[PDB]
Amino acid sequence: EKLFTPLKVGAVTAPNRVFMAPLTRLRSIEPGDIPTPLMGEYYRQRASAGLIISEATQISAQAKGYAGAPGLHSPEQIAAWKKITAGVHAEDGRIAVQLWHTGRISHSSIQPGGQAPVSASALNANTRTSLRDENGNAIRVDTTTPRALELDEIPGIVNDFRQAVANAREAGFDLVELHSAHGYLLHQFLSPSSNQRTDQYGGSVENRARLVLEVVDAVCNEWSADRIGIRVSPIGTFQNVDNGPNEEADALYLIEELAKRGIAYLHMSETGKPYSEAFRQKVRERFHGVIIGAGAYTAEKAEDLIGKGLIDAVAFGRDYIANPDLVARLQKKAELNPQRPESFYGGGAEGYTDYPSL
Ligand SMILES: NC(=O)c1ccc[n+]([C@@H]2O[C@H](COP(=O)([O-])OP(=O)(O)OC[C@H]3O[C@@H](n4cnc5c(N)ncnc54)[C@H](O)[C@@H]3O)[C@@H](O)[C@H]2O)c1
Ligand SMILES: Cc1cc2nc3c(=O)[nH]c(=O)nc-3n(C[C@H](O)[C@H](O)[C@H](O)COP(=O)(O)O)c2cc1C
Repeated sequence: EKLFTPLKVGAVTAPNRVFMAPLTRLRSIEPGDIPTPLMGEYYRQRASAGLIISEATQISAQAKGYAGAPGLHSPEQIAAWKKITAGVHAEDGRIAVQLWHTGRISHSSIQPGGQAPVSASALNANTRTSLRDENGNAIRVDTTTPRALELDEIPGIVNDFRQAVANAREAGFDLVELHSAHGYLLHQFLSPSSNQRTDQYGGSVENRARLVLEVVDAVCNEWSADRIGIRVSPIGTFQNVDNGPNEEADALYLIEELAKRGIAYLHMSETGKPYSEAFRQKVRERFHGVIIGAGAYTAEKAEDLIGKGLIDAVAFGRDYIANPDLVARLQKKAELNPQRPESFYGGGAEGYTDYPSL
């Protein structure tokens, strides 16, 4: 039914509503956190997606928390991405870059100067990140305790998102997705759990949401609201960052503010309690742009919610890892390739560009 109809998402139009979710795969070149042609072949393979959303990409070297995640702050990086976006565009695809700062989800050993990473407050994420061993294989490691950002460092962060956005537009991407979910830097600010500041960036929900909203305004000035999407995970717990004691009302707060900027899309990452339709209707009521749902979605769950007018499209993660031509398969109701989780992270072409199409 509707899953395969067109949808305008800000400055682009997607041929269908089957989006490829951002997927950290950790195959970049170090030093330099540089995308590769292999990565290019991987994204090109999936260009039939209504929209491709790249793996999280550092806005800065300070943003880095995972060995192998690409950056978008250097000329080496921008040139490499250019080629990747070009490839997608040759296949008539569309590609958004998801930008993050990992904040406390990082390790000193991969920070500039071997320093502690930064966050809203000085509290261990109490989870793991992915680093590389001597042989360059991916390994899980306990995260380093962060340094709380000084008040006067915050403008530097906002500027980093702005500049990374300018770089996105230089590199060819059609859109930018702000990574404000999964317990990374923006979310570390949004959450009472990880934010214990007593300055204007802490306390009330308005204070906790200040950083993310200044990023949104900086990047709407820098480019356009029609080019900006944002990913939130506002209900539940993600990598040990919960959403505090009134998560639903605090979500509707941020969503109402987001609406005011008229940005292109709200990408809700789900997944542990499901979203009530009640809540879903409240979101749809407050936000006027494109709504993208993700998190253990099925083609059928997606077809429902869409028809019900509660979301406009769906991003598939794991299914996109394993099915380049996921779009065709969903429409032919074809079987999907088995997933190979042991190669989600790190490595080379095996479990990356070697999943076959129909
Ligand atoms: N850039 C990002 O925003 C980012 C990056 C990575 C993951 N994520 C999200 O964060 C969530 C947490 O993912 P996670 O896996 O890091 O948390 P996690 O490691 O706590 O959960 C992994 C679960 O999967 C299984 N599993 C994981 N590794 C395994 C292994 N080596 N062998 C056998 N079974 C294994 C285990 O049963 C385990 O309970 C993910 O589901 C994903 O949606 C986001
Ligand atoms: C291996 C892997 C890497 C991921 N990387 C990111 C990421 O970089 N940014 C992000 O917002 N979500 C990331 N996610 C979460 C996915 O975007 C997506 O929401 C999730 O996989 C959806 O569930 P599904 O796989 O059942 O479709 C990742 C998930 C997986 C499994």
